[PDB]
Amino acid sequence: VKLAGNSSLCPVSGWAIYSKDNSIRIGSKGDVFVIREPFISCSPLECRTFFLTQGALLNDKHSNGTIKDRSPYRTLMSCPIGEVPSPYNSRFESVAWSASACHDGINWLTIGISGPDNGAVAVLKYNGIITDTIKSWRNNRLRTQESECACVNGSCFTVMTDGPSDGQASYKIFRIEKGKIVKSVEMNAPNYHYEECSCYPDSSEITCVCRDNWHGSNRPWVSFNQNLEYQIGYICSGIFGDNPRPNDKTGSCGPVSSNGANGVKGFSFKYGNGVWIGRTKSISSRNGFEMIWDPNGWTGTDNDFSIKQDIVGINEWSGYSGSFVQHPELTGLDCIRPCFWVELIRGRPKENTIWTSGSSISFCGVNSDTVGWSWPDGAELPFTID
Amino acid sequence: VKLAGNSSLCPVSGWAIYSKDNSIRIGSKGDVFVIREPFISCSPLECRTFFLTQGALLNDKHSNGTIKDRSPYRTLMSCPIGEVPSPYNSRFESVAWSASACHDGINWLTIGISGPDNGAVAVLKYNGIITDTIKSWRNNRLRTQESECACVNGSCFTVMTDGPSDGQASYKIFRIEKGKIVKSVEMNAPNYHYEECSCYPDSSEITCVCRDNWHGSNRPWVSFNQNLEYQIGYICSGIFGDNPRPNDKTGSCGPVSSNGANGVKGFSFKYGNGVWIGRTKSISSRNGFEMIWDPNGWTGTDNDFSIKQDIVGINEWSGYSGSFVQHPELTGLDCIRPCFWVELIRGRPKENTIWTSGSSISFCGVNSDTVGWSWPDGAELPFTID
Amino acid sequence: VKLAGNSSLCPVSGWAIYSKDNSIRIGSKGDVFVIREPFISCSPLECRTFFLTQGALLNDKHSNGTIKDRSPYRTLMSCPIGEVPSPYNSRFESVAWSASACHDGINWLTIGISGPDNGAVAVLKYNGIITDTIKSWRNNRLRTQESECACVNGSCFTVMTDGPSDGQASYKIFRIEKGKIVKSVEMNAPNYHYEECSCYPDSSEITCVCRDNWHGSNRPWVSFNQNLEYQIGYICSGIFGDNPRPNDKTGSCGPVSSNGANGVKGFSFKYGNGVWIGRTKSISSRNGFEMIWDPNGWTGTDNDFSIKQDIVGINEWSGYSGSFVQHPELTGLDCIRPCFWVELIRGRPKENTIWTSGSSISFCGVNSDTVGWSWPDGAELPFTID
Amino acid sequence: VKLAGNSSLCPVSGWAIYSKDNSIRIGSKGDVFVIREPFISCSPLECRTFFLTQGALLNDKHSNGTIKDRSPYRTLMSCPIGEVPSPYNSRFESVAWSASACHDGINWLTIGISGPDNGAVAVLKYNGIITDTIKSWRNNRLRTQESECACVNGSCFTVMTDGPSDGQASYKIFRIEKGKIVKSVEMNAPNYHYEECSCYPDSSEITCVCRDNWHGSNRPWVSFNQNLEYQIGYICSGIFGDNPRPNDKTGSCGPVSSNGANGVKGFSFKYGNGVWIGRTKSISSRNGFEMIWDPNGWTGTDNDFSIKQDIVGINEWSGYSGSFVQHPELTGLDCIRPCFWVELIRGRPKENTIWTSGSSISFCGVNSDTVGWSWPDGAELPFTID
Ligand SMILES: CC(=O)N[C@H]1[C@H]([C@H](O)[C@H](O)CO)OC(C(=O)O)=C[C@@H]1NC(=N)N
Ligand SMILES: CC(=O)N[C@H]1[C@H]([C@H](O)[C@H](O)CO)OC(C(=O)O)=C[C@@H]1NC(=N)N
Ligand SMILES: CC(=O)N[C@H]1[C@H]([C@H](O)[C@H](O)CO)OC(C(=O)O)=C[C@@H]1NC(=N)N
Ligand SMILES: CC(=O)N[C@H]1[C@H]([C@H](O)[C@H](O)CO)OC(C(=O)O)=C[C@@H]1NC(=N)N
Ligand SMILES: *[C@@H]1O[C@H](CO)[C@@H](O)[C@H](O)[C@H]1NC(C)=O
Ligand SMILES: *[C@@H]1O[C@H](CO)[C@@H](O)[C@H](O)[C@H]1NC(C)=O
Ligand SMILES: *[C@@H]1O[C@H](CO)[C@@H](O)[C@H](O)[C@H]1NC(C)=O
Ligand SMILES: *[C@@H]1O[C@H](CO)[C@@H](O)[C@H](O)[C@H]1NC(C)=O
Ligand SMILES: *[C@@H]1O[C@H](CO)[C@@H](O)[C@H](O)[C@H]1NC(C)=O
Ligand SMILES: *[C@@H]1O[C@H](CO)[C@@H](O)[C@H](O)[C@H]1NC(C)=O
Ligand SMILES: *[C@@H]1O[C@H](CO)[C@@H](O)[C@H](O)[C@H]1NC(C)=O
Ligand SMILES: *[C@@H]1O[C@H](CO)[C@@H](O)[C@H](O)[C@H]1NC(C)=O
Ligand SMILES: *[C@H]1O[C@H](CO)[C@@H](O)[C@H](O)[C@H]1NC(C)=O
Ligand SMILES: *[C@H]1O[C@H](CO)[C@@H](O)[C@H](O)[C@H]1NC(C)=O
Ligand SMILES: *[C@H]1O[C@H](CO)[C@@H](O)[C@H](O)[C@H]1NC(C)=O
Ligand SMILES: *[C@H]1O[C@H](CO)[C@@H](O)[C@H](O)[C@H]1NC(C)=O
Ligand SMILES: [Ca+2]
Ligand SMILES: [Ca+2]
Ligand SMILES: [Ca+2]
Ligand SMILES: [Ca+2]
Repeated sequence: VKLAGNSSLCPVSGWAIYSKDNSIRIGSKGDVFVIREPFISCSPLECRTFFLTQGALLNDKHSNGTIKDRSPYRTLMSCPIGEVPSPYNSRFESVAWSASACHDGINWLTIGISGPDNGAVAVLKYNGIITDTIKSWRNNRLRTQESECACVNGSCFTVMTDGPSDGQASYKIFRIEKGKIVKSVEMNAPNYHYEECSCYPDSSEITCVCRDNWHGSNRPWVSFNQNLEYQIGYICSGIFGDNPRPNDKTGSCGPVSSNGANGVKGFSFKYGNGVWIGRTKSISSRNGFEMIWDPNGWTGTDNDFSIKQDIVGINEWSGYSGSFVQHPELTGLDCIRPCFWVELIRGRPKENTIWTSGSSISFCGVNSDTVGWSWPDGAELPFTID
Repeated sequence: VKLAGNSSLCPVSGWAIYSKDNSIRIGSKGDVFVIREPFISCSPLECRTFFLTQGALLNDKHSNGTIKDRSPYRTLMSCPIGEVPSPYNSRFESVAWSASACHDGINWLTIGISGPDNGAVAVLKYNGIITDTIKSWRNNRLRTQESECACVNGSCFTVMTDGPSDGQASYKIFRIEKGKIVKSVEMNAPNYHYEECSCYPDSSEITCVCRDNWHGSNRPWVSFNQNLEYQIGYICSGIFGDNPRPNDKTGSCGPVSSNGANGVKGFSFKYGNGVWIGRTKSISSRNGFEMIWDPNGWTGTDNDFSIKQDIVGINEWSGYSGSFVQHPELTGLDCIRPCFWVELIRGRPKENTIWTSGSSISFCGVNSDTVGWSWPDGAELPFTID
Repeated sequence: VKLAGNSSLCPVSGWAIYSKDNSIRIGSKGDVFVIREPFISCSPLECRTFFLTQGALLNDKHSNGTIKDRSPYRTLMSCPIGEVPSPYNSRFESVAWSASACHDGINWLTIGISGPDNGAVAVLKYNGIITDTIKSWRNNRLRTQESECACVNGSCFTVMTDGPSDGQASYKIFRIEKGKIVKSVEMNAPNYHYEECSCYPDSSEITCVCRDNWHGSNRPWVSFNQNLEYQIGYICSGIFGDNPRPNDKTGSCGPVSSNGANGVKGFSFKYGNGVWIGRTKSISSRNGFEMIWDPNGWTGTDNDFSIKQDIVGINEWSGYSGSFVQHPELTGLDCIRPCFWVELIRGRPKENTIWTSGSSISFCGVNSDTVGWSWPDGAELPFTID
Repeated sequence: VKLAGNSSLCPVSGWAIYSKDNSIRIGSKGDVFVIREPFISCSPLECRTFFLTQGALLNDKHSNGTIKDRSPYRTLMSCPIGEVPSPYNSRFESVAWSASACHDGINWLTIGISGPDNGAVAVLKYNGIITDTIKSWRNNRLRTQESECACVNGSCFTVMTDGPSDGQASYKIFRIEKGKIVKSVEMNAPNYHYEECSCYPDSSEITCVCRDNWHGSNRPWVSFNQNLEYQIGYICSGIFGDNPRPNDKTGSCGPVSSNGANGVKGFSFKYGNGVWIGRTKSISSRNGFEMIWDPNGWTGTDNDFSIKQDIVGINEWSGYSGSFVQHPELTGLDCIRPCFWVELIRGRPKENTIWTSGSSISFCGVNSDTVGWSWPDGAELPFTID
């Protein structure tokens, strides 16, 4: 049966640890894929870990130069949550160097972008069967969420970006039914920059928190209903969400130009005028991670918060993060549960190796007692292959 | 429920990438079978990758001399599409150095040919249970499709060849029900040569595009109905389909003797008087791959085409190719979807190794935007074992 | 359907061997997790082996320093009984350095304790979904059974400990329904010490046999009904159950202070005034294992027994042991079958390696002919990595 | 539904190849169990390969001294037919150095014998749950079929042996229902020797062809009905079935004392007064294998045959062989199909290695065209570990 998506988000006071795979530690001897850009998505029965492979195993010579973002060898694959991405336990999804996946209640939807940087094609699959296609319309690295898409009342929604990563680009919202695109709208967003959106369903509508790689150290957001009537803006909080970023001063409801160039994929959960910000602890590199509750952060511009929860220590490597949700028809709850994952990147450019990969931790939002701690990657680099 | 097979082929303007396994790259460290002659076939539930193993793993000493075509150690096995052929994730099918497989809607049919070159026996299995047998009738390397068989209204059809590979041989069409041969007809084809046919269902009838190893650089074809009433001929197009071949001149509706000796397994889709030819880019070796749409290529002899789509680059290794189809009762579409796979051969005779193996890419025919690119094997030879 | 848990324990005269995984022997070359604290639990369909990983494989550098009890890399995972804990065949359960699991008849309940030693959090999952949480209330290493919990008429029960391991601590019994804590009671037990309880259902009530790490070489027990009305005491037998321990003299119904400090996790089955004691053969280290039937051992203090069955030889390594049960709705029997497992620890501190791990054997209680023997670990240390 | 077992054996003129695993060749690099005594058994859904592990992998140090027959580390495990016995794809069955397994139509029955040579215990499991037990009654290596048991109308039947292997021993037939022994009869067989019986169902009755290790180069047989009313005798054929054996002279209906000491496990199918003998090609060692049809071999004593089919070449290693059957409710046929497997032993005592193991081939009896050939093991010894 289709996921309704009409209920609100569950009240959350803390984040309980859900999964840890230990990919790089196990990959030291085991047959584990060299991956990056992992994300979690749930069906009514199970939650799966999606990831973009480099078509190579850890501690093997083919992992050479895997800092490279896009190649013909990259494939989207999935394994059960908390397990290592192995050739022996992973399910093939698509050929992709950029990806998105979600379950509507009946079947899996996957989106796999492959091809040249000037003509990339998104291949849409519903239950493993190709159902539609989208070509790059700006001929400049067609790219998508790198996290799960959002589904409401039988439709699934995604955001795609085409154009430069250091200037004004083109941003489109898609409405997809049974793997077929039924509607799409280009966003009227001058001076905005949307990339790698973390989108979640809330009260029959979708909220995406994205990455401004152009000139924003705070995060851009986009909200829309099923007809794709959207709103745009930035998170106003003085507690900035991207990386790199400045120190916490007064925030802006437009793009914070200071330390605005570059970025990292992230997420945030809106609760009225308040926001749950997940961010790196460091302001200059991808190190550490923390959940922060700013009761006025979504619309207000000050740098105040009432809750901080440690996830990864200041001196430990982190990386990508993203939102996922668990629906009522999975949990039995009457609200939509917010969860998140964190990618822990190891290797290049920061470490003296020939390779780049990442493992994953995940947390779910509860309304009971929790604790801050550091759950780092734990691998001892360099490897035999280095 | 049985596959009907009464509908036409879906209109196709381009080919979207469906799967890539990265077998040789992963096999560098992982436990991956040394294979050749892979093919894809689909049930109403899933698509599987079939392959002929050499009974040995990559980067192991037992892969020595695996350029050899036929041995007692070769077995037909299958794994899910896009996954690596591993001993830990593959299903055993038959003991075979030549194979064919297809799903009638209810159960899998596999055909496995093993035995001596002068008395080979095809073992037919329906749902894993031996249901029939065929002995070599010319005592000269009984061989079959190396791709999937075609099924229409509860029957499945195959083509087998017995005799020389550089002269006139014997060619038989088989009709199989629930694993048992109910009818067979020898083809009256003097001056023709049929080997390794790629067969597909279309409007309650079967079209096979095969390999003329004798004296044909263009491809032979055979069409038949359920009663095995057949027609024979060659693809008339001036864009020649086999490898090795000449340059593109005026074609013939008989065998093109020029560069006619030897060959490679291939496929083609008939659309009225038009043909979708898949072929190597090189004319002298198994390198590159491209899809070409000749609107008049099936019956006309000129060398004109209106669409060319790149699949594998001119300098990159390719190999075998074959057709597969997805039926309406799998896709939900009202037509039969044409797809294809490409084997990418690495090692002997062209490379300085002790072994020979191949990985696989696959594409499905869509009527929306697509792109040409190169999706090569990607392995760095020689291996530690060499 | 829910497990009733109203029937008695089956009469047992001997213990038949149920499973042996050979983890360390296979882990010498294979990809097997470095584990400790394994336990078995059964659903109405299957029995599974639960275990706490160190997030590393055997014979790999990441197994360095795995004598360490608690880390952020430890995860609770399960595989089918008798199989090796491998990344390729194991199911992820929780992030935990202390664990408990049980099936109520409908779904799995897992309890995973992770976090700092002064703020640890137990994460409760029902069918893989977080359903509740418990924080450390003494801020001193919140710890649980390391064996399966007990379930009766739709509820599941566990025991947790918080405080010192060489003095008076705090002990709580929990009643859990569908993953949610519905009732909890702190035990009024001055001069008692409860740790790592082996709990089993018997006649709609629960009996736990635990570990007194403080000052007891005999084992403490706690019995309770569904409303958590409990009784406390020690096993009176002169045949002492813990390790280290003294020689067999007259026992006490209170804690036997002699050789009382430290300990090991164990189990015992009450049959009226009689007890089935499972214990190490050695009195100073974790070596050997034996089942002993003392017809008066539960309430009487003498050192007499009528049955002794050998399990592991005196010179062979053992370790943890625990109870598990098989219910009527699994076996078809009209009573609850008692079974047990034994962890066989190899490596540090007793062996010259960089690592510590354990394999597992298991036995079930039958009322027919059996035999004593030694089923040791069988691995030849040190390993290549040492 | 229960297997009826009332129908006759299918008429067989030849043997088509069913499976080949290539265990030792793949085990050279892959993680494959060191095994011996493999056998095949089928349920109404699938056929499985059962095998006795040594609790160690090939090309690992723990495979040292695996020529040893009985240890505490040996376990009975099963994997799907034609697949390699791997820790990642195998199901655990029992702890055993002697085994038997069969499916009654509803659930699997396994028999696992472990323990000391003077007190061994057979542990009976039905659907993975211990249901009964048998102790050694002669205190001299209690041993069983090493092949599948036979099932008729809801009961399953086995043969066990206790006593010396070079003199008169004790032989018992068991009738088992739902894992419980309901009847057993000791065979009145003075001057006979029964070991490692291959038993099959035929017309509501069971025929076992066994091994005379004492003084018989021809094979002993035992037939019985469901009430265990038995007949005993030897295969009269002048074509002797065991190994070692003499040359083919006139046979005896009693034990052929000439070259009678020692032996190997085998099988034979009775068809009236005729017999399908499977045997090694060599008369002094375990080399080669062949199927021979003697139309008068069961009751007549001459050395004539009308069909010989090659299976393994004279210079290639063989080993154990055994019968298996496929029932009507699996095949859809109205008769019981006879099949067989062959173990191909490699290593000690005949080869310069530290280990001993075996791979497996299997054939099923068809009434259509077949071929003789050699399907050897194919591994190149010694291994890196030697
Ligand atoms: C499609 C693509 O190449 N996306 C890039 C991403 C991107 O370049 C930035 O957002 C700027 O546009 O950068 C990063 C990154 O780690 O910052 C990795 C992503 N790699 C992959 N998704 N494979
Ligand atoms: C049955 C058999 O040996 N088929 C051969 C095939 C064949 O020799 C040619 O078509 C000429 O007859 O050649 C090739 C080839 O790569 O050209 C591989 C096939 N190998 C395997 N299918 N194993
Ligand atoms: C939670 C925790 O650290 N438990 C410890 C346990 C414990 O220290 C003693 O019972 C004393 O309190 O000791 C041992 C032990 O081998 O004795 C291992 C356990 N390790 C793990 N369960 N990981
Ligand atoms: C139970 C047992 O040890 N059975 C032995 C078997 C036996 O010794 C002979 O039949 C003589 O009694 O010999 C052989 C053999 O290869 O000849 C292997 C078997 N090994 C195993 N089944 N593990
Ligand atoms: C969710 O959908 C159901 C079924 O349509 C309906 O009962 C309910 O109103 C929706 N939830 C909310 C919170 O409106
Ligand atoms: C990686 O690639 C670089 C250059 O492409 C080369 O110099 C180096 O040797 C490679 N390293 C390995 C381990 O293959
Ligand atoms: C396919 O078979 C169905 C059922 O027999 C029938 O409705 C239809 O006519 C067939 N399709 C075509 C295109 O004729
Ligand atoms: C492969 O075989 C050839 C001859 O058969 C031999 O000379 C060579 O050493 C072998 N190579 C390996 C790696 O086993
Ligand atoms: C077990 O529960 C069933 C169903 O409620 C009941 O028949 C029975 O009384 C209980 N068993 C015992 C031993 O009381
Ligand atoms: C283990 O760690 C110690 C110190 O932490 C170090 O000296 C040693 O080299 C390590 N051993 C291995 C095999 O990594
Ligand atoms: C097999 O059993 C069925 C059902 O009892 C019966 O029809 C038949 O007589 C039996 N088969 C034979 C060959 O007697
Ligand atoms: C095997 O064992 C023997 C003696 O038990 C020993 O001499 C030899 O070194 C061992 N070999 C290996 C490879 O472990
Ligand atoms: C979509 O589903 C049903 C039927 O189309 C409709 O009643 C429901 O309100 C719609 N979902 C929404 C509005 O989210
Ligand atoms: C075969 O199936 C049915 C019943 O035999 C028949 O009606 C149908 O037309 C046949 N299939 C064809 C002609 O493709
Ligand atoms: C709990 O289950 C049912 C319904 O609540 C009740 O009848 C039964 O007696 C209770 N279980 C017990 C007392 O163990
Ligand atoms: C056993 O099964 C049924 C019911 O007990 C009986 O009718 C049948 O004849 C028996 N099976 C035999 C005789 O093989
Ligand atoms: Ca930015
Ligand atoms: Ca040719
Ligand atoms: Ca103690
Ligand atoms: Ca003999």
